Amino acid sequence: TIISFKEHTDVNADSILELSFLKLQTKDSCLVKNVGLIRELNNCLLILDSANSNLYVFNKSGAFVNQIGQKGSGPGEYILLSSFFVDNNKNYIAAIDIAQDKVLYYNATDFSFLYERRLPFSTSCCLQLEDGNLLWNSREYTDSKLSDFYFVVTDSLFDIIDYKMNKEFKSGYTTGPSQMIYKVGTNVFAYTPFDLTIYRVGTSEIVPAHSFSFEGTDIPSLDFLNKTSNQGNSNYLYDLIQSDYISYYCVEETERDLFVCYMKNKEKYIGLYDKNTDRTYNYPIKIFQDQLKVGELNYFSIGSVDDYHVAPLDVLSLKDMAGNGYVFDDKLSELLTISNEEDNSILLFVRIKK
Amino acid sequence: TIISFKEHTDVNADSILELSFLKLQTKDSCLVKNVGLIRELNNCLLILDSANSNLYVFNKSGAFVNQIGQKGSGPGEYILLSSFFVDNNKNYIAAIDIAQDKVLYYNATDFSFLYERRLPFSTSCCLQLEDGNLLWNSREYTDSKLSDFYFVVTDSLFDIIDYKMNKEFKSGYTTGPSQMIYKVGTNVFAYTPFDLTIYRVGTSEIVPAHSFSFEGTDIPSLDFLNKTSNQGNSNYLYDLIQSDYISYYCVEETERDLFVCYMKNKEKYIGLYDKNTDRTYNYPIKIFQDQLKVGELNYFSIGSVDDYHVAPLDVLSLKDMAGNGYVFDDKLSELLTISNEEDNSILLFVRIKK
Repeated sequence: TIISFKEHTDVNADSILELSFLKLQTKDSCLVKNVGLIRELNNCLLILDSANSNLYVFNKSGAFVNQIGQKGSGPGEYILLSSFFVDNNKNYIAAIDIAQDKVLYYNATDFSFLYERRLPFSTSCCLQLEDGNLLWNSREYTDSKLSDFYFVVTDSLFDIIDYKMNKEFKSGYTTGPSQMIYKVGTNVFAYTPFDLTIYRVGTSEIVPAHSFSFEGTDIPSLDFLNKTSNQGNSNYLYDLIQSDYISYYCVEETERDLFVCYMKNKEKYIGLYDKNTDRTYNYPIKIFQDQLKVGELNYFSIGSVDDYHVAPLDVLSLKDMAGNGYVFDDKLSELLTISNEEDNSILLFVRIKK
Repeated sequence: TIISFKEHTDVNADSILELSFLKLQTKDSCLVKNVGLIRELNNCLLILDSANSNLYVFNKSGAFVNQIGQKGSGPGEYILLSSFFVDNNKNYIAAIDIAQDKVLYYNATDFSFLYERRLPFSTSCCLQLEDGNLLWNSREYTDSKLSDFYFVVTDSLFDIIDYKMNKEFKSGYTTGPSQMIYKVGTNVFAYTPFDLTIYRVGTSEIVPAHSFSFEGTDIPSLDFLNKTSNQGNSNYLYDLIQSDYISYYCVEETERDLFVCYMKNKEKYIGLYDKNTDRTYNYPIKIFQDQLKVGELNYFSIGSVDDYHVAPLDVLSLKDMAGNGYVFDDKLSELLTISNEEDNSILLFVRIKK
């Protein structure tokens, strides 16, 4: 049923969470601006830099293994990656290039290029359902039937099996995260920016799994959206941020916990839910990052690793904080002292401790 | 310029042609009903049985090597193959399944399945142009822009580069051969059922290479087609066969010669053109097959092998002819005597001798 988040909590985040840090290796062949998305594969970390659109492979220890494909307009090359996935059998890695309207398939074992196909429709993110069919999101708002739904399930070959979740508010402007589909074991879950509900989505099912409520705020109404968007024609995002409503919200789930980052009154918050105890804890990120002694926490990467939530930290930004006597975490400061000003992000691995 | 075919010729076909025969091996794993299309690849013969839709690999000696994929509705499986091609680099073999609206890619070396994509539009046959782009035929007659052309050139990914050859008469009913695109060296050629002209087709070119004229007959006029087809709605094929016009015509070209099978007044004819001497010879197939001492010659397979035209011969049909004292060719009769009544077709390899 409901996961109620109260505004404040007087419990320190340091006590209820267990931390870990990892330094990513910094070579000319593997420079990283942003850690947009992350996935485990054997004893490696698949990382997508959605700022520069490079797909990299790193090791558990932080060593660079290899790049998956490269940038360019040819076959097997890409311009702007929004997402990727590993098939259930671990044969291929399929990356989605939204700039060139294609899907590129690489080998899951050796990382070489296999083949490329065109995207069947306007979409940014996809995942393989346990039965083998593919769940894609629908980024359409035109005449098309697909424009009246949030997601769509297709077969291996991309022919549409069924359209999923009715989309009332239609617009060219999207507000939520780019990746709004994830896995927990074999089950695939999905969610939308104007419905505080996570649905477990199969080929012939839409069943809610979690619903949220936050004290003193909520998602925008349908009327508020249409008035501030001229029925979908204009960008409501500015007016949305001026209101008391929930501006943005992303969800990452593991076996033990569930983190909910969101925006309200122009400020970033994070709600932690401990599934074992059934307890919620809400923190403004300004408070959250100072309590864990990590300086800045601009965003959480989508994906998790051994049930740990990932958050890349900017080295230079933190080194200046350290230089100004910022009281850092023992293990973070140890890695920060051996890091050059130009080094890639130090990843924060964090979860609810049992 | 023109290749004029006179009705009759009083030169025997036995004198101007050189023959050869090959027996295909007959196992339960490689039963063949029809030899629809044939292509060379290393020292092997790729054969498509378009009657049963099985793609086979045979050896120069006639031994069965392996089947390319198999029949079925799954990934890598097919229902109804119309054509296939080998890429210029000899990496893959791409077969077109018109039943399931997909293209299946297999390995050119080991014959295992690589990947499958959907056909970009209604089409039956394709070939890679020397520059790398793909030439496809257009089997559309609806609203679509592609319905107003005979062929279309697309990139690697299937996006349309340019539409080729204006199609005046539009209909759901097609009269010519299924494969109307071929190679001679690196150049790709194409032709239509109502234009006695072979065009060399590139990405930015339509240049005629050969034009034909036959004594006492011609292709149907545009008016004859529209009257007998109710402006494309009805099947004109019956009325077409009742007329003196050319009912059907297929062309196979090599470096040394060019064979033209066609239909007229309900009877099959064959025009041989010797490029070296610049001489034509026309024969009704009833006369042609008796002159070469081969009994029945129902059809010529599309494709050639070391500049030899291929024609599969039915064993049982010929063995009964032999049983009735038919005066067969020495080498054909030698293979026919060691052939069982149930054995696959004996291929006739024939060309203009130098």
